Amino acid sequence: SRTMVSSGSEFESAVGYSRAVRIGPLVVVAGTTGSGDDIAAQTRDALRRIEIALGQAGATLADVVRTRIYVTDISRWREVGEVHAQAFGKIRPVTSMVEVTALIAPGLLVEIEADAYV
Amino acid sequence: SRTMVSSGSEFESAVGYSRAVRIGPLVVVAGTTGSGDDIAAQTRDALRRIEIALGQAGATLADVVRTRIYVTDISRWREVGEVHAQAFGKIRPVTSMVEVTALIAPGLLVEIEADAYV
Amino acid sequence: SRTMVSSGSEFESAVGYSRAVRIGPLVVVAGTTGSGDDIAAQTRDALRRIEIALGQAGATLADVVRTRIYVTDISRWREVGEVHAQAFGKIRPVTSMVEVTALIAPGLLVEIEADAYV
Repeated sequence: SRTMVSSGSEFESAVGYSRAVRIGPLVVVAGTTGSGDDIAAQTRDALRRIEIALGQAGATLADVVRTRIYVTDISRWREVGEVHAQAFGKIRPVTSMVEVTALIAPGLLVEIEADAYV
Repeated sequence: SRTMVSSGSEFESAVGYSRAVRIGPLVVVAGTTGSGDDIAAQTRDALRRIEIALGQAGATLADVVRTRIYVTDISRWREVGEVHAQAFGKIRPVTSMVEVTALIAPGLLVEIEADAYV
Repeated sequence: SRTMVSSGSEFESAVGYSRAVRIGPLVVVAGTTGSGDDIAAQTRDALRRIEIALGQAGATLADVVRTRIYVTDISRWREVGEVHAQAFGKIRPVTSMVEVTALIAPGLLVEIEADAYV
């Protein structure tokens, strides 16, 4: 039995995708970006939205087994890591962080995916 | 019990990988590129090949819970989204779309992965 | 019941993540880079570390269903493929290989993720 979470955004509309999908104990979360002027704020906001999507799929951050982080400037990995650490210091999912040339819009500095179990 | 799908390509040969693998209800699909001259045609063809690989693993597009899209020019996200939407408007897996510097060959404009359940 | 593997590195410290996590039959492995001067050596070393993390989570390379490979120069895909092939010629998980602008440090030429089942 499959459940899906939508945020009502046009982008989900134009591309045909969900914020989160749950089947069995698996919950997957879409690449998520954040509001905010700088990389730290955007990371916090991206993680807040992941939590919101998770919670609507009956999951919490404690269920997250993997995150994947795309940044436009990996030299700023520490600003991003600090926020990920404040969110996942106990939980400690696996992650990756790689630099990409661009995200969907030029002001967007970080995008985060998540996989959760349970 | 594990089943694997091969397309017989040299690349699978040189790198040692499968188009799709199924164990339990999980089916994972390799990064897939498409034939065609422009981003729309390549997206459609990449999705056709994903379907073919899925079907050989006993799965359909309706089982897909996640896609991940790499593009060489994210300013063309709409051409790609339209095709993803025509394929997944009802199903609505989660996705991500990020721009990369290059794919395996210079004429290749888009690559798509998929995860499916069931 | 969840188990996690740590390597004791500062980076896991700063970012708050695990080398590997297992729940149920799933084992996910973090993006992994390798020591060594050139792309071949770094790929071999990245795969050795994946194996080590897997083994500490009760898994082997034969359980791997997916790898994902980030390289800084995809024109060198053959050097990387040869090593992946020597590791996975029989097993044949699905993969993807894409070029990124940078990894976490400038001398790092390849990063590999893995998903395993069982």
